[PDB]
Amino acid sequence: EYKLVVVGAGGIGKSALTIQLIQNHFVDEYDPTIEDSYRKQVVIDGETCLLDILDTAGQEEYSAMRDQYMRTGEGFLCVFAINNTKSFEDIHHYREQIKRVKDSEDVPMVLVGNKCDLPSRTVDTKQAQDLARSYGIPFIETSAKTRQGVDDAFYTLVREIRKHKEK
Ligand SMILES: Nc1nc2c(ncn2[C@@H]2O[C@H](COP(=O)(O)OP(=O)(O)O)[C@@H](O)[C@H]2O)c(=O)[nH]1
Repeated sequence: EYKLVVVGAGGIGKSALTIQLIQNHFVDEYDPTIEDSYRKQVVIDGETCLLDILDTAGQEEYSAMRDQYMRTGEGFLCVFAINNTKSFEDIHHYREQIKRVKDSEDVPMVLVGNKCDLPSRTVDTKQAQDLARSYGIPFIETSAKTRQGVDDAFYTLVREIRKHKEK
């Protein structure tokens, strides 16, 4: 199973994106070794995927689990909101923490600019493309409200993980 982690500042749509992905892609699978014989699973681009959201503020200011999410995750959606400059400024620290915890210079990641439906844009596409280029990763704009780009962001992350697992 591919282990995907959605990371970013609070209030940017991480939960909204993940819920929309599950809604579109969950299936009920027959498994007679499980108690009730059926389990829900998310399948993305033919791969069974596990999904987790990493917040560090709010209730998660009190959590002991940040580094554990980073060690377990195999690929990361690094999310900001296009109407939240601070959330964009927060990206670098998240990426640096992931790289430090995983002790790897090759961590599958996709940069995601959410809320692209909103007219109040303070982070330009070019700013985000430049950041993604520096990191060597894809950038995609999404809206959980209108659904634009949501599947594409996760499908792209799955391909990034697949390439990493190949070699
Ligand atoms: N306009 C708009 N609002 C969104 C979008 N995604 C999330 N929201 C709203 O942003 C707020 C925070 O979303 P949430 O999923 O709780 O963010 P989280 O803290 O990152 O998990 C909620 O009121 C959502 O309805 C989006 O793409 N567009």
